[PDB]
Amino acid sequence: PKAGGPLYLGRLVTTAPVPPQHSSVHTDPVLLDFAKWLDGKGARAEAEAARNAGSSSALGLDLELPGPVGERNLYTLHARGRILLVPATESGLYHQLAAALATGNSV
Amino acid sequence: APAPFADFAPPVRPQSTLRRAITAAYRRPETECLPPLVEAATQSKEIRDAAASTARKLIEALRGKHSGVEGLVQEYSLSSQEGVALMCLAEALLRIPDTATRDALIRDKIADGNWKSHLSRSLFVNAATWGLVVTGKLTSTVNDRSLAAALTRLISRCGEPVIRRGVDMAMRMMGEQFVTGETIREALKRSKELEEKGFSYSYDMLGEAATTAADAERYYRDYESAIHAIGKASAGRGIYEGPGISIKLSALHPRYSRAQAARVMGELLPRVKALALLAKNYDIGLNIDAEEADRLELSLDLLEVLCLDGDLSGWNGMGFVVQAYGKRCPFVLDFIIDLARRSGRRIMVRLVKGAYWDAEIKRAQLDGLADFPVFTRKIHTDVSYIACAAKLLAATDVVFPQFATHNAQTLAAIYHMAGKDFHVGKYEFQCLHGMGEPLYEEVVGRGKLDRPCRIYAPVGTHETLLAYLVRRLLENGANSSFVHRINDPKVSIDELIADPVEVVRAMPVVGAKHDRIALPAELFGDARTNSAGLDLSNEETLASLTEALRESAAMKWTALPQLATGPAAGETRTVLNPGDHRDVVGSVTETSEEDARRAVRLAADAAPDWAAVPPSERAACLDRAAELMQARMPTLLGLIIREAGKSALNAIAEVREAIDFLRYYAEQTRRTLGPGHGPLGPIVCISPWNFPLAIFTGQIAAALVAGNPVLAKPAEETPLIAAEGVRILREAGIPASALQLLPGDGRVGAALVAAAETAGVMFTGSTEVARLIQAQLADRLSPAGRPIPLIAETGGQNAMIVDSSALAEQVVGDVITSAFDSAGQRCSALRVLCLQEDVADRILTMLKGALHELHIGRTDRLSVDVGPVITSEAKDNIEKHIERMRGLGRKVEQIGLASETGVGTFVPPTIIELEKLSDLQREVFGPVLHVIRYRRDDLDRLVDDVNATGYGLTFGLHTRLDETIAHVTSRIKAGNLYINRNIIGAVVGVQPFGGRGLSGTGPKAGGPLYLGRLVTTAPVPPQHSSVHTDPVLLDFAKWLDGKGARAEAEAARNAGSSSALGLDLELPGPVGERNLYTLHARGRILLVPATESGLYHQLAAALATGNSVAIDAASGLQASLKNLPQTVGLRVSWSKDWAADGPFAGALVEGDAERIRAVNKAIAALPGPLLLVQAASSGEIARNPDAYCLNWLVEEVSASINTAAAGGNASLMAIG
Amino acid sequence: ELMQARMPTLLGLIIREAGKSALNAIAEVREAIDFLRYYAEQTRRTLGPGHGPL
Ligand SMILES: Cc1cc2nc3c(=O)[nH]c(=O)nc-3n(C[C@H](O)[C@H](O)[C@H](O)COP(=O)(O)OP(=O)(O)OC[C@H]3O[C@@H](n4cnc5c(N)ncnc54)[C@H](O)[C@@H]3O)c2cc1C
Ligand SMILES: NC(=O)c1ccc[n+]([C@@H]2O[C@H](COP(=O)([O-])OP(=O)(O)OC[C@H]3O[C@@H](n4cnc5c(N)ncnc54)[C@H](O)[C@@H]3O)[C@@H](O)[C@H]2O)c1
Ligand SMILES: OCc1ccc2occc2c1
Ligand SMILES: [Mg+2]
Repeated sequence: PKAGGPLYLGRLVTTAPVPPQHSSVHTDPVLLDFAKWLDGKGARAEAEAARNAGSSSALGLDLELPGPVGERNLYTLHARGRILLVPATESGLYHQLAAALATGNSV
Repeated sequence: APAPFADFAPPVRPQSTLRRAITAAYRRPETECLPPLVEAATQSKEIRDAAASTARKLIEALRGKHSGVEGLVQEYSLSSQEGVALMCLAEALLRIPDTATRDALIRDKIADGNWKSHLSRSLFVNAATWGLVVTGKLTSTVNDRSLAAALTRLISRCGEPVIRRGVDMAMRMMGEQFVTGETIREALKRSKELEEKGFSYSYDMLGEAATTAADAERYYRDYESAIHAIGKASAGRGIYEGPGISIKLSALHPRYSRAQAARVMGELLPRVKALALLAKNYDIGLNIDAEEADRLELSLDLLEVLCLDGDLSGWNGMGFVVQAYGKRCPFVLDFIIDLARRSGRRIMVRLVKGAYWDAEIKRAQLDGLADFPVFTRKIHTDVSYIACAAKLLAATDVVFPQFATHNAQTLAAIYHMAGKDFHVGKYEFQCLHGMGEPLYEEVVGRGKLDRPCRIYAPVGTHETLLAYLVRRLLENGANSSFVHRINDPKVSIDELIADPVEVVRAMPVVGAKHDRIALPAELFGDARTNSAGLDLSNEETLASLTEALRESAAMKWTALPQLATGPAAGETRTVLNPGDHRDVVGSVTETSEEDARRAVRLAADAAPDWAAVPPSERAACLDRAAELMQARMPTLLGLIIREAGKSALNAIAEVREAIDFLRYYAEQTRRTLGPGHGPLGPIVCISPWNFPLAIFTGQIAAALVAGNPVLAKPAEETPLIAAEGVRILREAGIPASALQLLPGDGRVGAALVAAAETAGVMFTGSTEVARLIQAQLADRLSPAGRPIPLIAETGGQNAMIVDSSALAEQVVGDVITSAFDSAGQRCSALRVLCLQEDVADRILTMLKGALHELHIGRTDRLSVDVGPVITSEAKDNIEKHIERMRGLGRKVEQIGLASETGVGTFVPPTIIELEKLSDLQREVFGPVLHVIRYRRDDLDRLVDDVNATGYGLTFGLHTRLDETIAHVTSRIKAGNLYINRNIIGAVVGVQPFGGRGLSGTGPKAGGPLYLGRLVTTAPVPPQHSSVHTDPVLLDFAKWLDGKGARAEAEAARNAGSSSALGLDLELPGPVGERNLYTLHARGRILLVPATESGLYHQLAAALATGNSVAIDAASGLQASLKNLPQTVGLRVSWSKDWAADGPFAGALVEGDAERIRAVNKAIAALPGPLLLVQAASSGEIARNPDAYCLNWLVEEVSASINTAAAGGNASLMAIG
Repeated sequence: ELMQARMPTLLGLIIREAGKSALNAIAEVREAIDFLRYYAEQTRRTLGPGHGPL
């Protein structure tokens, strides 16, 4: 994560905290479609994990940070891009997909 | 048969001189109200100095002793969101009744994270209220994801100790501060301490705004039980020393309104009398709280009867609030003082400033009224208060003044105005529990000012108190409020003790309106004049309207084929009132198909002369027509009421909409139309019966002002108001050759559509009829060899989604209005209510109770809520649907209809409980609400189900949760969205109206793209641009360059820039609402290319506007799109069977005239939505960069958000 | 606080050791100060017993 930013300290502990201001009201639509698909096949635990990931993801965060006058300093969270998924089990793959899709990524 | 309007709105009683003086001041200009108040409020210099010294002393004592939430936030270093989230968690934990169980959950489960796992209902449902508590700022909706993050963060950081502190704080605030007690017994026990110091109490059981008979009965029994408890505790102390009760009339009847005055006097009055009789027996005060401005005068009729009722004689405990923020206040006081003299009852008069200020501003703006019924500068209310106190203090022998205020300046002014002679019973002050005690502990008692204060003491559970806590917090928490300013270190005591009377006296214009609050007529500023409505709570208006309505029923209304050459002969028949077929409204002469064809030829011959009238002069005709319709509104109302089954309220809205269309299209013309925007030619305007003046006028006005002569074919059911609209337009200067009225049925419409000179068709009506028109036009090409433009605005299957965070009373009101207003005969009407499972039973019970309070009947009575359906055929069609549903086992709730409905065609408002949204097939255009339930996790599937009907007109969402708003509004596909409000009555230029799919081709009526469809070269609409470039368009442009298609790549880049996809505007409108207008992709566009270059141009146009495409595989052009970037490939499909690969949202066609005609026929044959087709030849694509117009490749979406839904207006908290 | 108070001395070292101009040495020390205070504040906003160190 970026130095001098709110995600940094969470990389230095074994369980990351929720950083200040770190949330988003947006839900990835592909995540939503994935959760419905999991629902349909009866993967109830995974569908719940998918919905939870969709909500806790901060993808789409778009903040203005306090700073000097005459400048607008913006901070935004986007998808990483394409995530390599190395699953072992079907449930693990569904959980990995949920995490990656909820954050806007392809896999 | 009863004479039309003979019983329209008779007053409860003849209006006395004193009552008439009240009504005359209702919306009196602010500059006229203030001078007499300044005069009445003037005091000597000695008194003003003494009052200032007293106020300073009170304020110094207040500031010298001035924290619970603030101390918690400080101790745990909480952010604002953490503080709010903590209080929401505490609120939820306090819903666990058993203390040991709650503490176990805290210690073992909550404190160790995973609070979400243990706590159907968002924890944050009331976060807007807690936000006000924590931050002092109101936010209408809740950022539940921010709060969830904050709660996780604070619990993980601080653990059980912070949860414990939050729970204890919330318990204290909700049990002891926001209320005196949870029950009347607890409240009475806690009142002893301050009663021993010289305070008294008035208890508020928090009932308000009954939605159902059962609600009203519950509030009644709560008041009755409280009176017993209060009277037992009073134990003979009497009405001044002892406690009393306060009631709200709105709690005691579900239809407490002027429109239902007869039910109010017959049903509500006896309930108040029974409570008053009990208060009399215990000799306690019973105060009638004051509510919205439109209930003031009605409440006076109850006060009059009660004070004159001999059964209540001997008791002086009847009390009544008057709101000094209201322009009628001094005249109301004159009436009350006189009533006290006549009755011999020493009426207890509570003078307040007023609690509904923001809402009164919004309401007056929405209703287009002349002025506000309240002041708009806070200092005006203060002067009004002091002036009214002077009037009350001169009448203490006949009334008991009660000065309710937390403002130490107001208090001091009155304390000195009242003078040194005091006895208990002369007057008192009042304050709110848990707010006013610090001030009044400097007042009550011989060691202070030795004046008594009555504490208004809310009593109720957490659920009850939270319902309207936002309104109560704004009373003392807005930037202009004394209690906010006392706590502001930047506000000096000198500022707080400023004398409002002398400040107002010295202003350059005494009583000027607030500069930042628009009068309703000025909502749109310089763009245009807002239409004006009528106040159906104003007795003067009701009396004048009664006469105008009766006069309108004595008119010999006719509709004739008004050809350019003059009225034509034809088959003549009467037009009957749908609510009573014995009431003949007028006569219509219908147009022969021969004369319809002749009218088109005359329009074609007249086209150059009308096109040559400059746009500004055409617009001036529309503006003159709007003035004429405004002046004629009362007469137009009467015709609409009788011809179309509309209530007076709905007819007012109908005429306002017509006026607004005229003025909006006039202004849009003045902004856009020039010599190069040539008219299409004769336009056939076919309109529906259900908005028989507004949509009729809108289509015609738009076509005319764009320079097209018009053939106006109104619905066969409602020709009279259409003929009057044409008469008005002709009087306004539209030449007879430019506007021909052709009454008759669908045959006249079809004959007009098929006429060779018809250059465009504007259709509003059913989807099925639009499909027939689409098929008719598919045969046709213009002389230039291009499709005849069709605007086809069609039906809806409109849903509202309600989650567990919505306020049931608000939902039910918006549902009852959206589903059953106009007997559901609005295209926007709510058809499918979707209730989250956890709240569905409660809301459904309330909805059914509200349904049964509707009055169905002939609409020439103000008390009628729901009129008839337009015809027996419509009635039969609706009833067949109801019986089909009933036959499938679905639960059906229906109002019982009165026998008087038998003379017309009525369908009772009906609620049908469905299992799945697929139980519905097509739009049922009647008063039939369907209800489905959904589990929260299935919300996204539900939105899919709503979209799956293929309709896309209006859509409503009731939620407080930002995550749900963002989710639902991003996934729903409808043209008009409404958040936390009803889904009907879209306003021109504010909610540009129209949908997608089976609901419309667009462009939206009342929006900025409309006129551009009615000319051959569309202008650039005002504000129509976007800085955003579609990224797939950009990828396609680079691909084209890589392929060597250099000119096409440049055209693609130009399309990317020219596209207005991503336009996102807020439109001016009333306060307390945000009205947004955005341009999105249409969806999947069918491309029918002929050449590779044509395909590249079509793809560029479609991609630049955000769309995907299905390309006709029969074009043989597959090899032209080899090696597309993946981003473009995702948007591209090839279609061999167009009907299999839809629905499409538009089409682009390349070819010669006969290829275009053939393709247009094949497109018209596709199932489902009418497609907006644009065609061009290969040569046109080469010559004209705008061969395909990007205006028609985007979809307009209007969203109207009620930002007052949380209970107040945050922006207006800064307006004082 | 110590880096702020000793900034003039730190500047001299940074100027001579790392080839920085005075303005860029000021920026260097300021950035160190800001990291210290920012991570301190972010810690006060977030870290609790369950966020164990690596
Ligand atoms: C015991 C008690 C009982 C009450 N009962 C009722 C009741 O039955 N019905 C009712 O409607 N109110 C009632 N009120 C009043 C209302 O709830 C507020 O408490 C009151 O209006 C606040 O006035 P103030 O002197 O306390 O505060 P101040 O801050 O001096 O005044 C605030 C008031 O100024 C007015 N105001 C604010 N901005 C503007 C503006 N831009 N233009 C014009 N006026 C403005 C509003 O009325 C606002 O509430 C009652 C108040 C008390 C104390
Ligand atoms: N999208 C909107 O803005 C909007 C607005 C109001 C009403 N509507 C829809 O209008 C419908 C109700 O109005 P209505 O009952 O008058 O609709 P309708 O389709 O019955 O009739 C509309 C008009 O088309 C005419 N007509 C009928 N058959 C025709 C034909 N074969 N060729 C040419 N014209 C023909 C009628 O005479 C009438 O003037 C509802 O479906 C409602 O949802 C849509
Ligand atoms: O908050 C005090 C209060 C008391 C009675 C009321 O009646 C209507 C609004 C209102 C406010
Ligand atoms: Mg019809």
